[PDB]
Amino acid sequence: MSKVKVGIIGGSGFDDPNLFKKVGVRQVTTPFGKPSDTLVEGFVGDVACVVLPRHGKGHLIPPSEVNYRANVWALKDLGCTHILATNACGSLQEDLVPGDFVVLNQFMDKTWGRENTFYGSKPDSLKGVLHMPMAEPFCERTRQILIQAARNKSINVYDKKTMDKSACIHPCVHAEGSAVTINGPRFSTRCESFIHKAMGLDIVNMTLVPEVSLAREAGLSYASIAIVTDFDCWKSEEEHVCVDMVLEQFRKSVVHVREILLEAVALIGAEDWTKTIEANKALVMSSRQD
Amino acid sequence: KVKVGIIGGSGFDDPNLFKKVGVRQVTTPFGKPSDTLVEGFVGDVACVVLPRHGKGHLIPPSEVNYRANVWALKDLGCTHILATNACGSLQEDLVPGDFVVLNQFMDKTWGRENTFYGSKPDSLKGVLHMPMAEPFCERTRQILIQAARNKSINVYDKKTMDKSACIHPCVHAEGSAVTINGPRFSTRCESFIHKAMGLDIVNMTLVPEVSLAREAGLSYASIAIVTDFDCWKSEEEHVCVDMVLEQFRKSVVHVREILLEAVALIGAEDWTKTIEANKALVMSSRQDL
Amino acid sequence: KVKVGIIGGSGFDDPNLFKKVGVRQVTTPFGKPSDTLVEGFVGDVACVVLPRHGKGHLIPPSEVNYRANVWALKDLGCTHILATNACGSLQEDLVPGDFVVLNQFMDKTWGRENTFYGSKPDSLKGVLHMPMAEPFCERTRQILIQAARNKSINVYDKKTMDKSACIHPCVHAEGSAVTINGPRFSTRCESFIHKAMGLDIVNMTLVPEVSLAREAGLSYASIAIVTVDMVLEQFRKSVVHVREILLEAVALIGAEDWTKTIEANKALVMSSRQDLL
Ligand SMILES: Nc1ncnc2[nH]cnc12
Ligand SMILES: Nc1ncnc2[nH]cnc12
Repeated sequence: MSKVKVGIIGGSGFDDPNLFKKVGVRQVTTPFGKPSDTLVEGFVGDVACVVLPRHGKGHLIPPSEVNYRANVWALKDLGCTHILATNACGSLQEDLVPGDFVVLNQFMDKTWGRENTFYGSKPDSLKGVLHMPMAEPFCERTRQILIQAARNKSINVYDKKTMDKSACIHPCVHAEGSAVTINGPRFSTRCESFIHKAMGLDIVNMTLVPEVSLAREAGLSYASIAIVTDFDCWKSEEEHVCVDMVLEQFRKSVVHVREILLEAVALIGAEDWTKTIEANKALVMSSRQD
Repeated sequence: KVKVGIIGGSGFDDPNLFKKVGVRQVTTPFGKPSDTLVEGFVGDVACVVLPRHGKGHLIPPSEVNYRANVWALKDLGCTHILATNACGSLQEDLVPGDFVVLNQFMDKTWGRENTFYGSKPDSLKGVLHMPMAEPFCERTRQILIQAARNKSINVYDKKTMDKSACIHPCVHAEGSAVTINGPRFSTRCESFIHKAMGLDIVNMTLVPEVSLAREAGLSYASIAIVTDFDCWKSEEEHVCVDMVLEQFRKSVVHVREILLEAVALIGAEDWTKTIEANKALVMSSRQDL
Repeated sequence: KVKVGIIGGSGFDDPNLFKKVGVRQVTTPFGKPSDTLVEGFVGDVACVVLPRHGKGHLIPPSEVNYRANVWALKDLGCTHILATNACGSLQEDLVPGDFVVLNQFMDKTWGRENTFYGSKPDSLKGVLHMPMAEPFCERTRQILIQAARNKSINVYDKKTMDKSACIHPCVHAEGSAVTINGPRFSTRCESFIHKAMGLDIVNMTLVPEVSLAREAGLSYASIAIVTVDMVLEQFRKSVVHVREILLEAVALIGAEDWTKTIEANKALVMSSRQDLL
């Protein structure tokens, strides 16, 4: 007890997943404030796991007002070594269809006003200046776990660099992808959606950043599964994103999301992470510029 | 019945549109509006006028209380908001003296309060995710364009008309705006990049005003006033405040004409269904419910 | 005459540019500066030094009080600010050990106090919309470039020289920076997009320092340093070159008359006051 342990952050359409029988419910505080909700601990098989809804169980907290620092820190505090996160998103690409999933490997950040670092010279932060490399922002091993889990659960995986497009059979998990994270709470204009598309981005979401950055700052291995619920608004009027559209597609996909997450947890449990964890901690220390 | 709010930007902080009924100070749950409001009538149509920046222009674009301004107009019972925004052209065919009835934007503002809803005490309870694919009221945009036609001002529609048929000064029937935070103008580097993205104009005051109007269930449309070519051309043509004001002055008369004709045209129609649909859109965007 | 302020970024957290003469710990209407300002002379030219990040580099780019730093310099009587910035390259021709006298930027910062003027209780009353088409002081840029030449450092200008003249290490005579908020570095995706926009370098501290300098009626120019043990040593060498360039630059500034330019800097601030219409 207790390394390794998997934190799971649930977004839209995934506010109150019943992933396992609750063992403990933790009301915690962090040096950066309260988490979105109480943290629920238990087991998937023999693997310690902790579940946390990003927006509160009642989804009363908008993406821009989520205390990403407290959520990640609380997970760290409870002994998590990994975080798996879900993120509802819209597709900016023809090959990414509602019902698909994307194991993101890249992002472009257009958020603001969100506390995005544990470190600084304000009293509300830890002392120091952390300049973390983010060139490939996710934990690669954990990404591959998510993909291998999809395969273990007989869900199609599409890998651009190894398969031709005819092998892109829906619904499928895309083995790579880039996300633009917008601040919200409004969805994009068509003008924004076309610009994002022209930039080469795969999907658009509101919740990926700064969660992914803070996980790394926290010395944790993080990976996102993005649930494609819509085509944003670059296609026809009938295909223009709204809350109803996002929710309806998510409820159709939740079963697969649950399956991937539970299998991913087991697979993380079947491996040693001593060196990777050590390298996570080390990357943090080497990143100190103070 | 219909009641039209008019929000006035740079070069239009004393619109003097009609002859005043009275001046009125209001309070909102989101703070004080930019100034008192002038209430009156255009013909038989109730109209309310609010300068965005205060009558002395002491409030910069990034510090304008757009929530309070928009909520104040809702609270006076406005069904529509017509806005003006001074802007720079990033394109050859949009020249100073022209107007643009915007249909799209790209948002580069930050630090502004851009929603009425949240989980903080200074906001309404709820998580509201408005669709914004086509962010204006289309009926109201078309009324602004018709108003221009009716006041014998040239209308240019790049969808039905060739570039050689562009006669200035003209109202462009569509256009997209990048809204920057201010208060500084753009670098040449920034202007070239916005231009490369395919944006038509640059301004500082469209967003979040347009988004809040939709959140408030109001029909909103903007007329952009081209006062300069930003800074993508030669040095003599690089935007500064004096250039902005000098051109805005020359264009104001046309701006006034369109707005007043627009107010009349809105009042001549029934908006019962549109208003219901406006209200329903808000309700359907509540994810917390 | 003139007085040259120097804002030292990474590598210049605690410089020894001249014999310390005066020490000034000030308080501005916009808060405290990053650290004490150090007074002195380069030859006959009055000079002031201030480390952007503070002596311990405790202060992250996004929490630097740029307003206080610039205002403090203005208050001490500075007419010029020369600034250094450590940066990453986005283009093949810009390599570690190179330098760039910037002439352009694209701003991606947010959350920073970026203007002296506004309606908030602690801003200067007024609305200021400064032109920023060419946001540096051009005479001052050319002084930096000349300073590089006077210290025998290669100068490369892609607009007037063949690629063959790009001999490293070199001062690139023009260049554009994207200024990101930090403190994290860019993802590959972000860098790809910035590069595709045509940006030359990426940094975290240029904006709003350059904007504020202009609002203050000061002449500002920036010398960027393009940046394991061989990288550290290279950066140590870069700092030595920049130190030399700035010293020569202060001398070169003091040798010229700046009456009209200073006047015109001041007139640009007044003509940008929209509230004074
Ligand atoms: N199109 C979209 N943009 C942003 N966040 C989203 N979440 C789901 N769909 C989205
Ligand atoms: N070029 C410009 N940029 C931003 N706001 C403006 N308002 C008028 N011209 C402008």
